[PDB]
Amino acid sequence: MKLIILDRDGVVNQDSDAFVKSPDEWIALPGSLQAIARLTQADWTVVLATNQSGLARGLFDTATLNAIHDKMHRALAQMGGVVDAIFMCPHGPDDGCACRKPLPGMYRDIARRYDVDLAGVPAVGDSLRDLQAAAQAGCAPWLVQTGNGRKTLAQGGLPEGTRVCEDLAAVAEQLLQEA
Ligand SMILES: [Mg+2]
Ligand SMILES: [Mg+2]
Ligand SMILES: [Zn+2]
Repeated sequence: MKLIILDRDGVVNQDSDAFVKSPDEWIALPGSLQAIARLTQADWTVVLATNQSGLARGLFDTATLNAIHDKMHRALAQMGGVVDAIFMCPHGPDDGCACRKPLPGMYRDIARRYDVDLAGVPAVGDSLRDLQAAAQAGCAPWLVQTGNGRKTLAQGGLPEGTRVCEDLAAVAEQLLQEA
């Protein structure tokens, strides 16, 4: 198999200062859905690992979150792309869970789901906590410049060997060039 793990806000869809709280607030970033479609057609398994503290904060309920992902799924499907699974942390910053990035919980759950070693698995994020979670779990971190990515890059302290791309479309192009 060829696994790739993606953060959601700031990588697939536009981040929001106010949280993404409804389907209308979920807006794909240019090229991101097409990027997923390319990887899908090249036989990659694409999985999300996303912090969704909006649930713990009571900003929206699981029905609404499922509707957001339904919107994503439909948009991707028409392009021939598929997200195989969504791993998500519903907790807030001080809720003491195992799954909130930068903890590696979700990445560990993904490894268990597919029964794989995460060595060399690309994990794409826009925030330092994405890179740290992925690196701790054994992945190869990739940082995009959408979302929080420019700030993350500027602040440094990235895991050694983190690769930097302008957006998810550029990441997919690089993976497929180097295939
Ligand atoms: Mg993000
Ligand atoms: Mg672009
Ligand atoms: Zn959690």
